[PDB]
Amino acid sequence: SREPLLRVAVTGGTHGNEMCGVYLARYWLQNPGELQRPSFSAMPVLANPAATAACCRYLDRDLNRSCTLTFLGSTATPDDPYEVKRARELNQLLGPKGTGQAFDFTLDLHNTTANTGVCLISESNISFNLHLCHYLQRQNPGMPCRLFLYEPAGTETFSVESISKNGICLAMGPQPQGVLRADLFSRMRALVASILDFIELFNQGMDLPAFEMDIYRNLGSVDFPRTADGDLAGTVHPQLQDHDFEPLRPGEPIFKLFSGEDVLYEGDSIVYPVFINEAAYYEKHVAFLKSEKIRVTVPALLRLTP
Amino acid sequence: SREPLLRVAVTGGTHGNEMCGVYLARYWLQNPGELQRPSFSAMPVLANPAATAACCRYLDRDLNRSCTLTFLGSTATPDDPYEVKRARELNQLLGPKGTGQAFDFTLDLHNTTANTGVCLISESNISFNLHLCHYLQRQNPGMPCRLFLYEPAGTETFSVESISKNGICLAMGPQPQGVLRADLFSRMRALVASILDFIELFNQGMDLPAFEMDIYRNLGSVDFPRTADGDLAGTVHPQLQDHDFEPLRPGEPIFKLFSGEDVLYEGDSIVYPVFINEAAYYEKHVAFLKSEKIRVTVPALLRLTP
Ligand SMILES: CC(=O)N[C@@H](CS[C@@H](Cl)CCl)C(=O)O
Ligand SMILES: CC(=O)N[C@@H](CS[C@@H](Cl)CCl)C(=O)O
Ligand SMILES: [Cl-]
Ligand SMILES: [Cl-]
Ligand SMILES: [Cl-]
Ligand SMILES: [Cl-]
Ligand SMILES: [Zn+2]
Ligand SMILES: [Zn+2]
Repeated sequence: SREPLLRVAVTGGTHGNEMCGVYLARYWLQNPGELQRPSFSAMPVLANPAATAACCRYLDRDLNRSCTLTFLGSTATPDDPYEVKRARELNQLLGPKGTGQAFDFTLDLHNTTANTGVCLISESNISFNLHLCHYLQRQNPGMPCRLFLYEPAGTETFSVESISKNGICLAMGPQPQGVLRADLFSRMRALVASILDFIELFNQGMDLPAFEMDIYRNLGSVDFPRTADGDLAGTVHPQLQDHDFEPLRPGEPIFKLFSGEDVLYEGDSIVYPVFINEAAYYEKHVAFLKSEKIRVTVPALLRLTP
Repeated sequence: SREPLLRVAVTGGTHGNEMCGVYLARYWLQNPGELQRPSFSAMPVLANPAATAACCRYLDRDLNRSCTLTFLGSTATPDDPYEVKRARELNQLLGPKGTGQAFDFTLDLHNTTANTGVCLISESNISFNLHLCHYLQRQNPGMPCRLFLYEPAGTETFSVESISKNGICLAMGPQPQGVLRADLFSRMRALVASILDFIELFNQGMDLPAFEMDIYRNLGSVDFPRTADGDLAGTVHPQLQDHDFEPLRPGEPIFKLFSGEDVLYEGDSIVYPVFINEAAYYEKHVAFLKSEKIRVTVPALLRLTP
């Protein structure tokens, strides 16, 4: 029988310069009304305080690559990276990751400089999460709302939502870092209201019929064309730029070198590039990500089994 | 009689995270060919080295607000801001500002997160500079190429181009910081080639007939709606966002508060907002800039007077 989700968090500011998250967090800390539902209330949290204030992605280490049980379970020192110190505080608050104490759910807000529009990033295929995406699609006709599935290859998970029993990132782009677009703030806000609505109904005992949907499963990344120096030698090609989620046949151009030469996609088959030309992924050696567009079957989530 | 411009510089990377400049600079340092013209060669320079590498705007102080004669003429200490140390090195190289030693001309490259497209920022109305903009307009039909006139209210000038006898910024947006768009890199590159072409002809003794053009003269800025805390209380309104250089009548909306309320433009007459929602201007308390669209007469620049 269905367990209601009662300890629910919404984290903004995991990256200090992704502004929808940041300003929603700050706002709700002052104005928690809109996070109240009948069966539960979602705790608003500003994930990376120091970064949010310096308005940069991270101080010492990406907070969202810092929540492995190794990191979390390690022994303090003087000069642990700030984000490691902070990760542990989030473990204290939302976890401990892996224990029965952890939150029921974390909704983690993000912005991107890629043209992804609305995208939910999920680290497993737990049906709850696909039912959720699907609820969002139904509530917003004609607005795309896509699911990026990024399972961990290893066993170690790294992200802030990985701390709670379940979780998911709401990613929205394009937006420059340090820039708050009114249209995106308000659309994030609405989608968050809707995600909370969803959880209300789930808790209320709502039947969620099995269904089918297309999703986007990570195949791994592609780095920028580089000089032996490890420097850029070109950038995302004009015909790829801004076309996240659209199909990339082999033989099509993906980069343009400074020397004027087109670079071409070499691969077995058609893929779906996602997070094309994200500011933050330059250092992570990632010009974009390769996904396969599959169609999965999502089991029903019922109050009672039949 | 006309003096040729012979010591000419192109600075990129004044802000470490504005990428067209940065990658053009790095490129030319390796590939100086395309900066050679018959009568002169332009020296490529990476303006802010430390910032360019940390990929941020500035380390201690905006390099482009750090070239006043006070700063330049001040006495070293241990803990002068890095950009002040660096400003002085640029004075050594391109100046000294105000002396007969200084460069003939500095072309200073910039990117913006506002939707300005191609914009030349000039700190005086020296006809050379308007003749230049005008040359750019003629060479690129249908592509807007606008002149933002930002005279110094005081006497003290602050920018990197202010060091050379004359100079001008080439600004192009929109682009997120830390993101290099291929279309913008290459269009900057072409426009730079063209600016050098211009100087070639000027040096060759070319007659530049008097003419008339519209320009955009600064009237000052408008800050974001703020909480008494000095925090944001809203952002650029959806109908203003992305509409740089287009007219703002009074009574039209300029902000949208988080509380849902439209803020309205209050002023004497129609203005032309420029650099709407630039990441970097959040701390400088500037949501956008007000300009008046005037039509000036530009004197001829002839080889011989008639
Ligand atoms: C560019 C950016 O800050 N977007 C987030 C997305 S969430 C993560 Cl669970 C998987 Cl990639 C990230 O890159 O960390
Ligand atoms: C946002 C940005 O980095 N653009 C430059 C423009 S040039 C300056 Cl001469 C007058 Cl505003 C600046 O703001 O410094
Ligand atoms: Cl993109
Ligand atoms: Cl559903
Ligand atoms: Cl804008
Ligand atoms: Cl002309
Ligand atoms: Zn993020
Ligand atoms: Zn700049």
